[PDB]
Amino acid sequence: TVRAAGAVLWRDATVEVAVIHRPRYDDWSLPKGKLDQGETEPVAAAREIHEETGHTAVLGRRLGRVTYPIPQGTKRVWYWAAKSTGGDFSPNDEVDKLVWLPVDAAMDQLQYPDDRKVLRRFVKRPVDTKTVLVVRHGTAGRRSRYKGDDRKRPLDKRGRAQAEALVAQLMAFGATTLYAADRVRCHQTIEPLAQELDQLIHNEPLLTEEAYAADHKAARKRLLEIAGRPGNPVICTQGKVIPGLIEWWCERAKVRPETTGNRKGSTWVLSLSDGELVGADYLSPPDEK
Amino acid sequence: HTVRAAGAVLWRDATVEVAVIHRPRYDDWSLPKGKLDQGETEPVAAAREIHEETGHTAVLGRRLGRVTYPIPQGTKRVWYWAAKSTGGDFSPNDEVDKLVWLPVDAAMDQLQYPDDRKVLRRFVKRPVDTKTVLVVRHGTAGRRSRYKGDDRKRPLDKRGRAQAEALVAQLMAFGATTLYAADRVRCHQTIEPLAQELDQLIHNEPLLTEEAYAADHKAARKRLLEIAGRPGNPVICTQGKVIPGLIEWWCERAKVRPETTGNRKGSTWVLSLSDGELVGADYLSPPDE
Ligand SMILES: Nc1ncnc2c1ncn2[C@@H]1O[C@H](COP(=O)(O)OP(=O)(O)OP(=O)(O)O)[C@@H](O)[C@H]1O
Ligand SMILES: Nc1ncnc2c1ncn2[C@@H]1O[C@H](COP(=O)(O)OP(=O)(O)OP(=O)(O)O)[C@@H](O)[C@H]1O
Ligand SMILES: [Cl-]
Ligand SMILES: [Cl-]
Ligand SMILES: [Cl-]
Ligand SMILES: [Cl-]
Ligand SMILES: [Cl-]
Ligand SMILES: [Cl-]
Ligand SMILES: [Cl-]
Ligand SMILES: [F-]
Ligand SMILES: [F-]
Ligand SMILES: [F-]
Ligand SMILES: [F-]
Ligand SMILES: [F-]
Ligand SMILES: [F-]
Ligand SMILES: [Mg+2]
Ligand SMILES: [Mg+2]
Ligand SMILES: [Mg+2]
Ligand SMILES: [Mg+2]
Ligand SMILES: [Mg+2]
Ligand SMILES: [Mg+2]
Ligand SMILES: [Mg+2]
Ligand SMILES: [Mg+2]
Repeated sequence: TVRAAGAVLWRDATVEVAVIHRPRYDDWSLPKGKLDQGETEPVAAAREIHEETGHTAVLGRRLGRVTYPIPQGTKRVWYWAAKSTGGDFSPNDEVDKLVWLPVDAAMDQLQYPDDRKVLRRFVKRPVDTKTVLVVRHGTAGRRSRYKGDDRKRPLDKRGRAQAEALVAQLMAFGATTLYAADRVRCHQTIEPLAQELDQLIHNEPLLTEEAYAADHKAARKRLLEIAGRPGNPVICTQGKVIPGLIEWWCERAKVRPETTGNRKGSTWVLSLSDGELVGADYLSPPDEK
Repeated sequence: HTVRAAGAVLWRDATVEVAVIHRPRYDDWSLPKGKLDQGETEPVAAAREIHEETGHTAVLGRRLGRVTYPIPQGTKRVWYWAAKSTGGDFSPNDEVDKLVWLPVDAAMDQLQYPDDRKVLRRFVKRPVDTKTVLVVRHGTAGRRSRYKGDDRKRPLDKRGRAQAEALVAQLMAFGATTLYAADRVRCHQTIEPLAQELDQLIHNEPLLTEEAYAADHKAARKRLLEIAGRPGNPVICTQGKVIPGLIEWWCERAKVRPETTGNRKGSTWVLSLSDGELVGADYLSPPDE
């Protein structure tokens, strides 16, 4: 019942991680806290890291889910690896001490078994990763009811709201460059993000459902091309293209999706290290759980 | 006596090429296969033998039936799978000195044994680039009338715990990626050893309990289809009065004939799908039967 998110916030020492002390429970733990209304887990994680540690951070690989019982029902915390991009700590509302420890010492500092389990996930794969964000376009009504060229079918009111809600989510992962398939609804999905970054959306005719249907290899090739460029790209496409591209890349690399889906407005976070896939994390559409 | 063995048509994208192995002990060209070790199931032996004989890691898909042939000791019985290579390189080993990759036509020429040719004929009959849905009946769990608590909480017994452990290698041979269990403790516990191995959560599925299925079998079918449509190879652990019904419905819709059948606790149905359509339904006995 109670949804939360947090992080292993790290910095280059080789790495040190942040362990926080809170007076209420006199505990040592990883920074995390509750989703506010309208936030998704990554949005909440980045926010809570800032509030509890004073550091700005960019989320990378997901580090699984923790659940435990509380007074208000059940607590569920999703965790991310999060690289500090700077900031400074000062005792605040929730937290009065913060220590940066190398992993072995941090393991001994962390008193909850689940936090230790999260830290063990953290060290099991590279954490200095780049991120490709594959997004299914937002809701766009029904083909049946669109009088016009279906390629031009726009987002509906709900999908416009999904597009706005996606900016904070995608920014949590340090999105830098934007790409969309050659359909109105894919471009509109990331046009709020484009404004926020003052970036142009590159058009990708090779990544439409039609194009992929006739040459899937050209599309795979384009994806790796895009992935190879500097930065963390966002690629917004249609439903029939995503599953094929995600399964292809996952089995290549023996990466397993803990969660999975393909809903309108959903995001796959693909984490790469030295060009090799090290995570594939499926995020629900920003207005579903 | 009868010697139990298992193997595969190991293949990769060229459009497929298949692996044909040479063995100095008989100067033969054949498909990778070997004997079941103590307490091993057929699929676990096939995946192991593939790796030992070819150097490749692989994921098993559709079952290709069985062959029997005379040997000095009596009778050799070999079950076969289609298996997609997921990487590795061949190097000469204790059993195999050479490996060649060939298109199917040329493989049929290279394979000197009629029964290997029978198997390769079965392989080309249906698609092999398939997604796999693994439907598992929970392991043994005592009985309802001797359990004091709410029956939803009744746990696996000792034998059921052993079945759960033995399923890990069973389900990994088929490249399980994503985990689901009906809303009963005993279903979760059947896949908890796999969940520990993969370090992943188990999705809870209230629509897939016996009581939900009885009240709304359509919602159960729909939910199965939803799960089967997402990226990855899902494992779904459910109950004895749900499985037959789901498997019969799907086989009857797709006109798929299962070679074997059953519904025992700890058993697995391997459902192979090509473009969303069912192309195989392979019943695997519980790993301890
Ligand atoms: N990772 C954990 N595993 C097990 N128990 C925990 C964990 N973190 C906190 N607790 C315990 O659970 C209770 C609630 O603490 P928790 O930090 O979840 O709630 P909170 O104060 O509302 O903070 P937040 O806003 O950061 O979610 C306390 O008894 C605490 O010791
Ligand atoms: N597919 C087959 N059809 C007919 N005869 C075969 C076949 N494969 C092997 N043989 C022959 O059967 C005998 C036993 O060979 P086989 O490969 O079954 O057993 P093995 O040497 O124990 O190897 P494995 O451990 O791979 O089963 C040999 O004479 C061999 O030439
Ligand atoms: Cl649509
Ligand atoms: Cl077009
Ligand atoms: Cl299209
Ligand atoms: Cl959707
Ligand atoms: Cl039972
Ligand atoms: Cl049984
Ligand atoms: Cl079907
Ligand atoms: F918090
Ligand atoms: F919080
Ligand atoms: F908080
Ligand atoms: F062998
Ligand atoms: F063998
Ligand atoms: F062997
Ligand atoms: Mg907080
Ligand atoms: Mg809080
Ligand atoms: Mg907190
Ligand atoms: Mg908070
Ligand atoms: Mg052998
Ligand atoms: Mg062998
Ligand atoms: Mg052999
Ligand atoms: Mg052997």
